Amino acid sequence: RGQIQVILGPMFSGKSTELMRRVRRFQIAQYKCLVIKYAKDTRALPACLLRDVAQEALGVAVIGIDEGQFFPDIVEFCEAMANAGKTVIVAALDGTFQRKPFGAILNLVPLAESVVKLTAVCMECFREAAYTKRLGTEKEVEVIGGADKYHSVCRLCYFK
Amino acid sequence: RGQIQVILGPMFSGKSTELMRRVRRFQIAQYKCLVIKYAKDTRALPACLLRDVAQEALGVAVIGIDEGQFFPDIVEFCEAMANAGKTVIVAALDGTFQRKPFGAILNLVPLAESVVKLTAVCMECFREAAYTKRLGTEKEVEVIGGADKYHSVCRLCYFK
Amino acid sequence: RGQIQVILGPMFSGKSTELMRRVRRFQIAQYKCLVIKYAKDTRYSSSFMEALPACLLRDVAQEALGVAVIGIDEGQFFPDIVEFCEAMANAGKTVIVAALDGTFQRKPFGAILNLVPLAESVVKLTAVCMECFREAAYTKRLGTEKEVEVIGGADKYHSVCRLCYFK
Amino acid sequence: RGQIQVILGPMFSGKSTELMRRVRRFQIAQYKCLVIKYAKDTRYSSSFCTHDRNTMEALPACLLRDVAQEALGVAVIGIDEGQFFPDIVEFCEAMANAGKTVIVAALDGTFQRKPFGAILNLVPLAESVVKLTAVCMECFREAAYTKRLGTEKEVEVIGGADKYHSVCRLCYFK
Ligand SMILES: Cc1cn([C@H]2C[C@H](O)[C@@H](COP(=O)(O)OP(=O)(O)OP(=O)(O)O)O2)c(=O)[nH]c1=O
Ligand SMILES: Cc1cn([C@H]2C[C@H](O)[C@@H](COP(=O)(O)OP(=O)(O)OP(=O)(O)O)O2)c(=O)[nH]c1=O
Ligand SMILES: Cc1cn([C@H]2C[C@H](O)[C@@H](COP(=O)(O)OP(=O)(O)OP(=O)(O)O)O2)c(=O)[nH]c1=O
Ligand SMILES: Cc1cn([C@H]2C[C@H](O)[C@@H](COP(=O)(O)OP(=O)(O)OP(=O)(O)O)O2)c(=O)[nH]c1=O
Ligand SMILES: [Zn+2]
Ligand SMILES: [Zn+2]
Ligand SMILES: [Zn+2]
Ligand SMILES: [Zn+2]
Repeated sequence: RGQIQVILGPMFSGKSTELMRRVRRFQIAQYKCLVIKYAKDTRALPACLLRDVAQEALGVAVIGIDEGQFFPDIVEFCEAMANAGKTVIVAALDGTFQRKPFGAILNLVPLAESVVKLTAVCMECFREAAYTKRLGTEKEVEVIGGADKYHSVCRLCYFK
Repeated sequence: RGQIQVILGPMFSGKSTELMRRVRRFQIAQYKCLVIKYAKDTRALPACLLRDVAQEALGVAVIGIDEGQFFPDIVEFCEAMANAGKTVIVAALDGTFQRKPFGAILNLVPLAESVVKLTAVCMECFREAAYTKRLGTEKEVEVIGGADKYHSVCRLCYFK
Repeated sequence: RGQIQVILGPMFSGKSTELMRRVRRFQIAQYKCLVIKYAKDTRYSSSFMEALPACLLRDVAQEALGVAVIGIDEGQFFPDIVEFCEAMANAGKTVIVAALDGTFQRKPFGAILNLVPLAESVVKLTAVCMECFREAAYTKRLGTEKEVEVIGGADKYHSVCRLCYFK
Repeated sequence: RGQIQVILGPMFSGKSTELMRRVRRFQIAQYKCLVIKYAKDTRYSSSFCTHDRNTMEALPACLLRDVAQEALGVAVIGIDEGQFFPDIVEFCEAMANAGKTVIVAALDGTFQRKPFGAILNLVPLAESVVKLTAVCMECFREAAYTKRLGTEKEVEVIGGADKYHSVCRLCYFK
């Protein structure tokens, strides 16, 4: 009945597109669905904490979460909802700009029925990209931005 | 450099969404992209024959083809473009409503670097679905339409 | 339920290994399994639950009827691949097929691709290109034989990418 | 050039078979290969097969550093049971950054469905990550987890289907 699926990848790999592909497959079969997005990324409920939308999620069969890395309560929420019989689909970055685990996201992997890591195209050499390189000098993890602030990159380009 | 990727599956499995996900990964990395759709499905560039858009395709790096099953020249076109260095990504039904090969699309498989078959949700029992059942009694292969005319189904529901 | 899974790819892509991985997953969970291999392929690397050589899948239908999971190696060489898989899946067996999608000419190998529309699961594995070492999707024949069926391994064939193929 | 590939899954999902499928693809194309196994897992079902012994280096270890010299001499390195190597991250990154293809089979989770050792730190480092499924040994649906049958509390308890079942979420929780 209930499950957690995780869609990992670097930026620009289409994780949110894959999330919506999966959600729509259920939606066309008449399942009730909810998608949650992280509220501070303004580049289908916005939220900063998943507990903020837990009431609405009780009333659906399928929950999609975009930018899962930003929710500090990702684990508790996904596990509770999957154990209550919901299908929970999470798109998230696996790694920060430092190729370190992004928040609590990887704690989901041992809890998950399905895990995939998508690839992007390296913006610097056009081979396949598994990582995200920050272009500026900000040292904090959370810096909202797109291709003006980040490049998807392969290993060689990450370290160039 | 050139290649053919094929995205197979029944109706309602999100083939065209996956096509666009893959194409957009190249587009954001500044490749020139062209997408082609079958002109008679009205429910990028429309076409009934790929030869008609061959010129525009010569001028891009990445060509996506939606509803590839409907193009009678799909094999010749994809092979020529890939052999000219283009990445050709094709979304198509693998089977008709009779679970027979749809057009010439399966002749791409031995030519292709990548082949995947997506699944839909069975609209009748909600297990995974690999096939498309026609709801009405029309016998002709090409009948354009959505969930009002077809259901994604599993094997058991396909056979009643 | 009743399913067909198809594992495609060129030579040297580990199709037979993937087939056995999938079968063993069921076997360890106490399912009765049978693996069928093409009897004319007597290569050592393509040896060795019930495990049975056949030239026609019908020839071991009696054994196949009494199991839950049937793996078939080198699907492309069985004249009855389509009919057998479909009948077995409709009888409730899980049928897992490893096969070449393409001949040395990159044309469909027998009737194998007619399984695709009947199948719940289809993947195409990759090999390593034996000529440039990028990923390979095709098999190139090394000698001048013109007939489709020539049994052999890396002695007679290479896995290749598109550029090396035409090379 | 170099890369890390990770094959996750519960027990009985065929992770070491997938590892060997991947490594053999390179071996048959004449790459020099080494496969490393965790020395303390002495089960018959986990031992190197004879054909692999004859075509690649196959080495037991309890620390990856202990086979670093051998690993430096090859192009492709496969690691079975990567969760048990405390230096998994350092080794895999060093080797991939020196041009090697590193392929790791590992459990993602312990019997408690918590991260197994340091293994998930590879995920952000890896070019490729898959999670395989097993068959639930209790209800026969797809299984993503491993349940311990006994009452042992320690994470590391070597054993097979006699001590562990692959299970789905429902069977995991009883
Ligand atoms: C790599 C990285 C990204 N970010 C930010 C940048 C973006 O605002 C955001 C990207 O999150 P994503 O999860 O990549 O957003 P998305 O769901 O749109 O992904 P996709 O394009 O694949 O569909 O996270 C950080 O704050 N810190 C980082 O270290
Ligand atoms: C099965 C079948 C479909 N069709 C038609 C119906 C549709 O108009 C068309 C299917 O287009 P698709 O793009 O395959 O349908 P879809 O939009 O549901 O696909 P997806 O979600 O996977 O992207 O093919 C036939 O004409 N004959 C048939 O045998
Ligand atoms: C390509 C090709 C192969 N063959 C033969 C050669 C082999 O005997 C047989 C292929 O069997 P496979 O099982 O495809 O060969 P393999 O063992 O290398 O594959 P894998 O690593 O994926 O398990 O087909 C032909 O007869 N004609 C052809 O055109
Ligand atoms: C789940 C779990 C396993 N182990 C042990 C048991 C085994 O000795 C080892 C796991 O071996 P694996 O190779 O993960 O198990 P397997 O041989 O069933 O795997 P596969 O079919 O995927 O190839 O780890 C623990 O110590 N703690 C745990 O919590
Ligand atoms: Zn690069
Ligand atoms: Zn159904
Ligand atoms: Zn090549
Ligand atoms: Zn179960």
